[PDB]
Amino acid sequence: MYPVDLHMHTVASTHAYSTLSDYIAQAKQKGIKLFAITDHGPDMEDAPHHWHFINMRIWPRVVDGVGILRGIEANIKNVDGEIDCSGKMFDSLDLIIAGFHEPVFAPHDKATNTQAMIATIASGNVHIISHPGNPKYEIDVKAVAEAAAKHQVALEINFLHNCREVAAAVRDAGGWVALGSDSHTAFTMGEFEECLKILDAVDFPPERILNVSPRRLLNFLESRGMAPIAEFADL
Amino acid sequence: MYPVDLHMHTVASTHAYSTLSDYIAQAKQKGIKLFAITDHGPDMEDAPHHWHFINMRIWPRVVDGVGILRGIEANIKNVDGEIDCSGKMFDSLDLIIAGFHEPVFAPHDKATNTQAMIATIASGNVHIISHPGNPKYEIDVKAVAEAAAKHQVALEINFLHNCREVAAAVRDAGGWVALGSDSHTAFTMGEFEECLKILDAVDFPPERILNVSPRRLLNFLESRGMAPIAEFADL
Amino acid sequence: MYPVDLHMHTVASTHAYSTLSDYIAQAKQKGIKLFAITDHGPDMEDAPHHWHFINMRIWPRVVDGVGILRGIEANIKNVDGEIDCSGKMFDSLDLIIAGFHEPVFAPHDKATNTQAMIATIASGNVHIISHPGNPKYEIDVKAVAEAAAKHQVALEINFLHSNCREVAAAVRDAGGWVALGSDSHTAFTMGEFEECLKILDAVDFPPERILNVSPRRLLNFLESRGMAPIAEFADL
Ligand SMILES: [Zn+2]
Ligand SMILES: [Zn+2]
Ligand SMILES: [Zn+2]
Ligand SMILES: [Zn+2]
Ligand SMILES: [Zn+2]
Ligand SMILES: [Zn+2]
Ligand SMILES: [Zn+2]
Ligand SMILES: [Zn+2]
Ligand SMILES: [Zn+2]
Repeated sequence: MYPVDLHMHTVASTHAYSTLSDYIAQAKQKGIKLFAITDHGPDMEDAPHHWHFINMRIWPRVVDGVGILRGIEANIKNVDGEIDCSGKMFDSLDLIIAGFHEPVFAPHDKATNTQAMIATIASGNVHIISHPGNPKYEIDVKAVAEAAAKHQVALEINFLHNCREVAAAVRDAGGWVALGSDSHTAFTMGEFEECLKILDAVDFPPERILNVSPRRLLNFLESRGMAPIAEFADL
Repeated sequence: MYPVDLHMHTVASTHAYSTLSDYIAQAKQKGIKLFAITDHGPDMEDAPHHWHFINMRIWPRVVDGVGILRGIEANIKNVDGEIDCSGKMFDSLDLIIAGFHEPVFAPHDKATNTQAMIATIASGNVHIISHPGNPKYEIDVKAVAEAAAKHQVALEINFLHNCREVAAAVRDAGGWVALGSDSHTAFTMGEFEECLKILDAVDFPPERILNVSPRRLLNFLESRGMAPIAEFADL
Repeated sequence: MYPVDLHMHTVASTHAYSTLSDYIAQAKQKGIKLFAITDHGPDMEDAPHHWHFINMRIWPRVVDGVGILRGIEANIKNVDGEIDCSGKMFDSLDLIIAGFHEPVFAPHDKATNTQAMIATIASGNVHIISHPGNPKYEIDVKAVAEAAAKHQVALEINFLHSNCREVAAAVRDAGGWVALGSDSHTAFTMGEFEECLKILDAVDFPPERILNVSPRRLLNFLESRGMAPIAEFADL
């Protein structure tokens, strides 16, 4: 179940401990068929240089049968919904996640957090919002889910950095959910058991979970304007 | 012999070249049953962010049968025996090694060094003093061995950064020795054949070498205040 | 063919993604018998600390039958041909590559770039000039190739960082060496020099002046430049 994991971090931050090759190896063993590396965007503390993201265009697409997406976990910078990902960085990347992390955007009033998150969602630049359920950052969950559904952004169901409320808001707003391990070692790759239970409780519809198959996720990215990746044709 | 290595460094410093996964693979190959990663403390040049240590809490305890300890090689900060390890770092770690490294504590007058080391030993915060037999830092030795025995701190017998003196001296003072490779690649993991023969030179008592077994070392840590690690119970 | 690759980068830069062990494993799989790690010199952005280079002296020489050279891709710093490699770094390293990279030396007038590159060559401190064919740094290719032959420096035949026929033909006539280098930033492209090869043959480049044909040829070149012989490689 869910042979896709979309959110993890490499030694590019010292607070992560696994490399691209560790992740490929763990994917192969666990039967994960498609994954994305999404290192923290460069404005954060302990994050890689922006070249880290631009040079991901060099990576192989398929290794040991495992498909590899080039991603970022960009940081929401302001209430205008700007993130620390440049045009050149976008050009090299397949997957844009964005979230709140305190060095870049300190938690503020509910209206502030909400406006920034919705402005990021409305920018058309991001595919997934990471850990929107984080109690550190209070938000209007319903207003966020409705914007995410309108602009076709997935909300993550997801340490160093509200399961039911988000899952139920997405359920009713009609949006996508993305499962992500936020792995900082390859050992938790693809492990998102903690929420699966809640999703079943709130009767979240299986059809709106991106992680169900490589093709469902790739189709979603293509619906968002991504050119088809020919190497993933047999996934 | 000595299936425990307690002092090694990962790519969290650019002057080291191996990852957690490299150390695991090597441990498996060399029959090492328990090991600790002890990356340089954050005040040192070319050392990781403090989050590198806090986030070690996420690591698996046992991989491929090998136990994994979360450590630091802290740098002695000042004559008050302070080290560059915060309380939040402590909370995340099992093993606290500390030692003199030039960028942080420029070697000074004997008395400065000693006030400093014997005071680190006396802080109760430290488990092992790394390469105390290093000529770049002169210290009252017989005396350091006597404080180490008094305070239950092991002295390492041990590039970029006297064996007999320490070995004979710890022998007579009644304290513990800890063997540590100070590996900066996984290739030298578990290799301390150099000082060892100087140990059989002073007829060092077999029962005061921590590395003889995982349980011996783990009981030592527990005696120093560490809660028992449930996953190592069968080690 | 070309069981030697001399130019590649590890996670010591975040714009690279592979470790020493990843390169070892790939060399074995690809039949590479000798390779060098040549991380970006410390003056560049996103480059390691200088200790990254000094401490390479601890590396094993041969792992699983593959020989490992300790290198640097140093940055040309100025028109005096200085590079960001210290005496203590030189003492730890086997192989010295140097090249232009934006943050350290900005592309300037053809004569500036030329003077800087030739002075580096003429320093005697360098074995190989990396991607001299880079269109971002206009040079007098003939004057460079002639300096390189005089001072026994190899020119590389060669995204982020990022004339191939013009370099090879200049080296051909000047009578110098060429070195092949993948400039890998993951181990997946290790030993991969397909692109320029057809053009080397197109210009009748003499194969006897390609360093990479065998480990011994490359090692003999380094010894010729003053490197004490590496005992552990005696059988390569
Ligand atoms: Zn993180
Ligand atoms: Zn995050
Ligand atoms: Zn994350
Ligand atoms: Zn070190
Ligand atoms: Zn040390
Ligand atoms: Zn150390
Ligand atoms: Zn590079
Ligand atoms: Zn270069
Ligand atoms: Zn390079």
